[PDB]
Amino acid sequence: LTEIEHLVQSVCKSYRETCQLRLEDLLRQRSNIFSREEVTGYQRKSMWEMWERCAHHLTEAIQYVVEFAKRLSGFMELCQNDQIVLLKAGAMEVVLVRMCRAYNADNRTVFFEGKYGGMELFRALGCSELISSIFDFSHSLSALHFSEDEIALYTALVLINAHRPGLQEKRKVEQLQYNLELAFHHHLCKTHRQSILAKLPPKGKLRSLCSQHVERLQIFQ
Ligand SMILES: CNC(=O)[C@@H]1CCCN1S(=O)(=O)c1ccc(Cl)c(COc2cccc3c(-n4ccnc4)cc(C(F)(F)F)nc23)c1Cl
Repeated sequence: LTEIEHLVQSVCKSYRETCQLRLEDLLRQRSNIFSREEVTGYQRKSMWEMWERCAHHLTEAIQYVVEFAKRLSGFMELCQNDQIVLLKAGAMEVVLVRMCRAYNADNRTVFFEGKYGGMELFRALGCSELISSIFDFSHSLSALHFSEDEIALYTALVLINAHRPGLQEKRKVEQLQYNLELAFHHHLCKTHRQSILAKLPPKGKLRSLCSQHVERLQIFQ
């Protein structure tokens, strides 16, 4: 009881403290859309330049997720090895989930460098299939109309995953995961939102999208 509802409020607080982007700013900026000439500007950048600027933005978003982990009940009590394994496996997946907040399903645009643009803005990356899959993924997640509280609890579980290969204190991650699931399940049951569980994307889907070009990021500043 009591303890579960306390865990729920602690995870929702850690999340709100560690957002890269205030929801109210993303929503207010939805009318601020890149011009054709601004899009053409992005489409003529070199593949290298466009990967450099996307790598920089991904790194910045990852730092806010590392701060989420630091503030998450139980995380900083796991062994250093397991903290590193969970972040390395989970941090980019949490960025991908956080990005459905910055996605406008009404015109299929995403917040990027101060305005909203469609997937054709990212043409110079030369990975149009991946961009289209990230847009498709965000479209599907946007459709759950997550509360900030639901996003907090869901992203806590994306991170605290006792099946990540290379964990050394597997039983201690399982104990923290189990408490987070009881927290998530209790919140959804109480709000009558338990139908969203069957709509959450498979873990293999988050993996493949978030890791398809990991080796490449190393060569960007
Ligand atoms: C919304 N505001 C922001 O500042 C966002 C939050 C997250 C990143 N920034 S953003 O710059 O504006 C930004 C906003 C929208 C878009 Cl669609 C991109 C582009 O996305 C990606 C492009 C290329 C590769 C991506 C990739 N990846 C890396 C290695 N293998 C896969 C993973 C991811 C993902 F994070 F997992 F989704 N996105 C990727 C960026 Cl960068």
